[PDB]
Amino acid sequence: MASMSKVGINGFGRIGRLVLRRLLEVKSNIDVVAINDLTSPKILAYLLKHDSNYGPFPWSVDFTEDSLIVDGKSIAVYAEKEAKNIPWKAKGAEIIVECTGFYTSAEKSQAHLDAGAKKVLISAPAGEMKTIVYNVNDDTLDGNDTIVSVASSTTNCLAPMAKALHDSFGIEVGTMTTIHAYTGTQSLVDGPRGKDLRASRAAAENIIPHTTGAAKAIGLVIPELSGKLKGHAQRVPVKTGSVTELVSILGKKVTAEEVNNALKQATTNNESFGYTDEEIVSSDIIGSHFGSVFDATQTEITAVGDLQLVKTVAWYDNEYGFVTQLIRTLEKFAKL
Amino acid sequence: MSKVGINGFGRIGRLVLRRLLEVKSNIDVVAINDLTSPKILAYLLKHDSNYGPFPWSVDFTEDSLIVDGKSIAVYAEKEAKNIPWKAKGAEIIVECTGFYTSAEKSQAHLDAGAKKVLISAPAGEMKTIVYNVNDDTLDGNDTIVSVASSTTNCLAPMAKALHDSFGIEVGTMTTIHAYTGTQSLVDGPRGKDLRASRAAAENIIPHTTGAAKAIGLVIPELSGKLKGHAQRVPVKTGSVTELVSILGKKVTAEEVNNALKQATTNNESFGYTDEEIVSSDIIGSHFGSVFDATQTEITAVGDLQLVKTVAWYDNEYGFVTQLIRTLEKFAKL
Amino acid sequence: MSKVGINGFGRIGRLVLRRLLEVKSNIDVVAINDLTSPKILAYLLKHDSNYGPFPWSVDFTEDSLIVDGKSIAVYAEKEAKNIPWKAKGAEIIVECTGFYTSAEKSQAHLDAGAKKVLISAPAGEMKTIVYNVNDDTLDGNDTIVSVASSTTNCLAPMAKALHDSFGIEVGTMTTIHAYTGTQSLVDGPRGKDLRASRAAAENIIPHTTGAAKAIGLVIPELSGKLKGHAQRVPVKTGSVTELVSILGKKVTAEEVNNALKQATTNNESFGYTDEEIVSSDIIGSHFGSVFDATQTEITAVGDLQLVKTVAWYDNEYGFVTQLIRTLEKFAKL
Amino acid sequence: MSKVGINGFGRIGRLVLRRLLEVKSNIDVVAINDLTSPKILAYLLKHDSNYGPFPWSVDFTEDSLIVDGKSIAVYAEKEAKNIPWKAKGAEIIVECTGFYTSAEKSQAHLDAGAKKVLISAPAGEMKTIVYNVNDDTLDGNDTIVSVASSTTNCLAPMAKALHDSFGIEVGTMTTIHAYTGTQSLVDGPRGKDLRASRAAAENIIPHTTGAAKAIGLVIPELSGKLKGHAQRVPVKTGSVTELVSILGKKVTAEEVNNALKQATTNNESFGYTDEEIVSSDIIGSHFGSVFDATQTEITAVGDLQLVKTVAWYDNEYGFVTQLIRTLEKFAKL
Ligand SMILES: NC(=O)c1ccc[n+]([C@@H]2O[C@H](COP(=O)([O-])OP(=O)(O)OC[C@H]3O[C@@H](n4cnc5c(N)ncnc54)[C@H](O)[C@@H]3O)[C@@H](O)[C@H]2O)c1
Ligand SMILES: NC(=O)c1ccc[n+]([C@@H]2O[C@H](COP(=O)([O-])OP(=O)(O)OC[C@H]3O[C@@H](n4cnc5c(N)ncnc54)[C@H](O)[C@@H]3O)[C@@H](O)[C@H]2O)c1
Ligand SMILES: NC(=O)c1ccc[n+]([C@@H]2O[C@H](COP(=O)([O-])OP(=O)(O)OC[C@H]3O[C@@H](n4cnc5c(N)ncnc54)[C@H](O)[C@@H]3O)[C@@H](O)[C@H]2O)c1
Ligand SMILES: NC(=O)c1ccc[n+]([C@@H]2O[C@H](COP(=O)([O-])OP(=O)(O)OC[C@H]3O[C@@H](n4cnc5c(N)ncnc54)[C@H](O)[C@@H]3O)[C@@H](O)[C@H]2O)c1
Ligand SMILES: O=C[C@H](O)COP(=O)(O)O
Ligand SMILES: O=C[C@H](O)COP(=O)(O)O
Repeated sequence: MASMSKVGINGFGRIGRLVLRRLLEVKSNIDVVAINDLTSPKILAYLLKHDSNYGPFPWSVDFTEDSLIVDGKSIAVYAEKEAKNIPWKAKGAEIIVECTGFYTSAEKSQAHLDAGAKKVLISAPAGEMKTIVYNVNDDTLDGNDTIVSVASSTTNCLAPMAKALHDSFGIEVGTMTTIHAYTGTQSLVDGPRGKDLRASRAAAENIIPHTTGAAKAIGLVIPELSGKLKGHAQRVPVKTGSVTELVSILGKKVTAEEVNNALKQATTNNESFGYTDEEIVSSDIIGSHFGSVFDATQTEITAVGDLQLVKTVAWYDNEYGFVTQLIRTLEKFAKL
Repeated sequence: MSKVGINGFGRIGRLVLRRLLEVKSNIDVVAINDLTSPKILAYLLKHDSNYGPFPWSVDFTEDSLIVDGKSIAVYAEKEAKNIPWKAKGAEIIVECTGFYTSAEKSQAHLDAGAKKVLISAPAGEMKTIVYNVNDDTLDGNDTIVSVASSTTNCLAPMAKALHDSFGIEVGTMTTIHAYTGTQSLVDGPRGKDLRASRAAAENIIPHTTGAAKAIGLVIPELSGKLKGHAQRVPVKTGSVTELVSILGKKVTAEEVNNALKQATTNNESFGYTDEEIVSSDIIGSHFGSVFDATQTEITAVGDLQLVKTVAWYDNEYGFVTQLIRTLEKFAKL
Repeated sequence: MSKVGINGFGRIGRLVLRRLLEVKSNIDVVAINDLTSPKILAYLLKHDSNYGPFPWSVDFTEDSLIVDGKSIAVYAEKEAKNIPWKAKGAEIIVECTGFYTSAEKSQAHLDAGAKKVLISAPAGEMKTIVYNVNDDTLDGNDTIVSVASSTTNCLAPMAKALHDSFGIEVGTMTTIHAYTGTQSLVDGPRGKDLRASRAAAENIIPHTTGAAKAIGLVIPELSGKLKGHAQRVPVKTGSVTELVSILGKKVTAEEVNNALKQATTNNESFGYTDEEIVSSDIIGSHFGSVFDATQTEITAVGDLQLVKTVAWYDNEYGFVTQLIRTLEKFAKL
Repeated sequence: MSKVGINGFGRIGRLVLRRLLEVKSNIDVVAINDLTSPKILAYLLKHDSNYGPFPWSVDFTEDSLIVDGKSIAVYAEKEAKNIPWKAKGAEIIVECTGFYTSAEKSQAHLDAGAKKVLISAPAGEMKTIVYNVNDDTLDGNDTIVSVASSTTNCLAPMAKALHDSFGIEVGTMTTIHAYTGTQSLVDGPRGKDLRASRAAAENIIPHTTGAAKAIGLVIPELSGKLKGHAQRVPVKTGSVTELVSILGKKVTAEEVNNALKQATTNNESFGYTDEEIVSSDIIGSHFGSVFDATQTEITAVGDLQLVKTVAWYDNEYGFVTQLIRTLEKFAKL
């Protein structure tokens, strides 16, 4: 009848918790049987139940000394720093959803397979492996894949828009800036944050320039654009909800309307990628069930003779919206 | 001339006084006009959420402020024609209310006893000055002038240099900009601008600006060659402008930055930094604009080249420092 | 009965409609009056910075909103006496503008052909209702009624519960309160209240509230026995109230917590928690007040005892749940 | 003993150095220990989100900072017992990591060859010091001492004045407190304080503090007579403490305020205001506490009387000014 794959989550963080929320929301056939993090079940249960961005959890949440009990289903809880020591076989976890931020390579995520898992989907960029943005390149997946990435939230915002432009007009070259909600990689107060000096600064009190590979590594998702895009971010003080701008030279001359029509078609019957003509703002994207929502109000054609710059803008809930992509990619990946 | 009125003792109006005092200008602020009591303008001048305690004594009477022992009269006239500028002999008006941003509207100050007007904002087709870019275009004959937006003072110095070094054939800007008094505290009507109605401290808010569209008033060769907009975000002040240009020659990142370093050298209006700074590091800047070499980006594919150049600006104090520079000169011609 | 008009389609006005459709009220909102166009009101209704998108369809015409298929008139009359309520037979007016907070002012809606008025704010010495504290004082002869402030709906059930069980001999209240529309986005005049002139999202701002001073309107036996104020702080919504009381009885923490839990049992207005919640956990509460057992504190030396009790409340939606409970009762009398 | 080491070059550690140079102290900071490179510490000192550019020059080598042209050694030892303090002769350690908050734990600094420790936080039953309250208790043979929290530095001088003038029979404190490094940028594990795991800049978060409970260490006669806790809120620094006391005498507001004014006179640690300030007006304060006459409140029902007294504090820089006063005395015993 139905494919009932068994899933473990490594890192029950902002993304790891929303992975469970979303799986339950869509009545997915996957069963989350295990969770690994660095803390007790009490603390994970508190964090699951009460959420500063998405509000109370829509299901019952309890804990024992070794487990979460979520809508009456037990989920084992482990606390292993090192993934080779995670006992994934004890509850039969075959596809690990890897969200700790510390295993973003084939060699590192390998430890999940040494531990007895069968596959791993990485919730972040992970070098030169298969990297999937759903409804842009998920067809490249097949039965032989064992470690896969879904890139960043910014790649999931960028890829759909860039794909549509490429397919319709060509992109000669382009540059991206995402005005991006602050995340857990930043700092609450001015203090050391590894090697990235700017990341050390109080994230709710500054505009902080910040580097991102969403553009530079786009060719993993859209091969014909390898080397053609660059970009960065500015981290700003909103808790989630992000916007991505892109300034392109296209392969032909365009009008605003024409760009917008082409994107509209591309969003039609597309559960991953949305369209809006409304004068929305970042908080309106919070809880979005898209990876990306193209905003036709922000389209801008600048032109002098045959020279033409095209600016296109796309919103994304870098938290929940990404996660809806991650889950779509996970449902497909899990049944191969 | 050295007798000045401030109309609109707001964020910008109060800082104007602070900067004049700070640089010991031989300009005298003799009179102020807002919509409220001297007691409230005193509290506001004395206590600033962004820049701290006023660095001088502030006291009030029923009809005036006492600021470093100097009397400044305070009027509450909604309409500019009703302001008794003549009373204390106010010659040049610094227009910081937002309601008199045209030649015809700011004319009301002239009709009321003033000679010149300097508008703290874009003001249509009018002489519009970024200091150390086109301040040489001002003469004795000028009565009413503008110093554009803070965004224009960030963008213009950067644009001048790029144009002079390499030429800009076309370009589009985005300013990631601190929230201002034109936005809302809570979701609620704010004229026809739908986005401006949204809670400014809890949102990234796209917002129009003509800093790029009206750049031709400041840099005539760039007329019609630029476009842009803003993203208002939740910082109280401190902003940053990104320009993506197609230039007139091939360039390297080192090449772009050296030309900027050059243009910023002995330039009290336009600074340079190669440090990994952030918006709060720009608060209290004495520049109109600070080009940031660390964010320079060349995207090249063949013939085709895109060039991202980024400058910081304190949209409040920094802009003001440009406004005084422009004012001091305007008062002498 | 049945048919309702809203004056002031703001934070509270909009949420009134949302709570009404959420609970599938027989009450029918037939007209809305504000100062702006249907387009803007539609935009604001569709898109909410604190509760997300509106759960129903929202469209408009030049003179109306169309919400979940149902047409609702929009009027733009600044003086209540001119609102044409008789056109759609608006009987009960929900007064959420903040400009008609007295019997004298709100009776204008009656002059405009409404039958009753429910004011969403304190409004002097008139009937004043916190649901499930004193809604039993309502009768068929009440024509103008207040539901006080959000802060009042927070404090009252906490204080009733204390008064009944142990007695409050004297007390003082402090609410750490989300910022509102009455405060300032940037430093600038906000009437005569100096502190409210300061930037709401960048400051802790002391603020007066009448919630405790006027508590005798809801709990007569406490009249004149409480005082209090607010420290307005940078959260968009969600608030918390501390009451420090001298009781008429020696108590333990557990004893105080049992009495509160009993008072919250089967109480749709008044909730209980012993979880380590924070303000955003209350956003979207269906209660006027939620007592927090975790923060209860008994300080004693001999027979001198201080008791601190604390209650959360979503001063936007939580309060509105109370305003709608009051409204549906008002209309069946 | 003019030679000093800093452990924890964080928010407090770095401001400790800012302040010593601000007051031209003859204390000599010779070594710093933390967990990171001199590059990163130099950046953090140069550029500060709350207080802006360091007023003196800042460079670095692969094992040192160079501050105002003067060399400071930089170690990276996570266990204080391994810090080579004898290399450059650091005889007094200013312990600002938060991991050494007891005599047991800070004894390590003495094992590592230093002679005294001054802990920038509460640290159990040890000599704990609020400057201009109990710095008379410091003694030649004290080797490990505390300056408690900044909240203790806000509370204690207010309670001292009240105790001295009227007696405090019993009292309870609530501080409305800026967020700090012990909280979280996003929702996630934060040891075993559940509330501490919550986004600090998007929530009002209750949080325990022993300021009141451990006041007996600073004012022996108030031992056991106070309790309290904090509400952590989204402002970056700048905090306020409320205290509700039952006093030993019957009093008016003018009387309380006048007592407080007398205690603040010529007191470099304890300030006074009747101005209508807000939190950002305390950022940069050179007091440990500034008492605010405007929020004084007497609640009375015959015999019974509650007194609410409120004091501001810059939990970072203000506190630091007290830490430095105490350090300067300590080095001369
Ligand atoms: N905006 C976003 O938040 C966002 C969007 C897209 C992708 N991502 C990616 O997803 C991953 C997680 O992001 P996040 O914001 O949820 O981080 P987070 O800190 O919110 O969550 C990380 C979790 O992992 C745990 N952890 C840390 N090291 C661990 C280890 N060795 N083993 C097990 N658990 C460990 C932490 O306790 C925490 O609960 C990152 O790779 C990030 O780039 C984040
Ligand atoms: N804040 C910035 O970033 C910034 C930067 C550059 C330029 N400006 C420009 O300067 C002007 C003022 O900006 P702001 O941010 O200080 O605005 P603001 O809202 O802080 O201040 C406006 C002031 O003018 C007063 N006012 C309003 N109507 C008036 C009238 N009819 N007569 C007298 N006074 C009146 C208000 O009471 C207030 O004190 C605007 O045109 C704006 O575009 C602002
Ligand atoms: N936000 C809260 O926490 C809260 C909680 C409880 C009660 N209240 C009370 O509810 C009332 C409104 O609060 P709010 O936060 O919704 O205010 P708000 O400013 O969000 O909305 C007021 C609305 O009324 C409109 N308005 C102003 N003058 C008007 C007039 N003459 N005619 C018609 N409409 C007019 C405004 O345009 C706006 O849409 C106030 O009395 C307030 O005390 C507010
Ligand atoms: N910020 C305030 O409001 C405030 C006020 C008064 C007292 N304090 C106290 O002072 C101390 C520090 O507070 P803060 O806000 O500066 O914290 P912080 O996190 O900003 O500073 C801590 C510093 O210590 C370093 N550190 C951590 N572990 C270490 C170790 N094992 N060895 C050496 N260095 C280490 C960190 O890298 C960081 O630079 C705490 O005890 C705190 O209670 C803080
Ligand atoms: O305590 C007062 C109310 O809850 C909110 O008041 P306001 O919205 O009128 O400022
Ligand atoms: O009140 C200030 C305290 O001393 C600081 O507590 P903290 O350890 O959370 O910074």
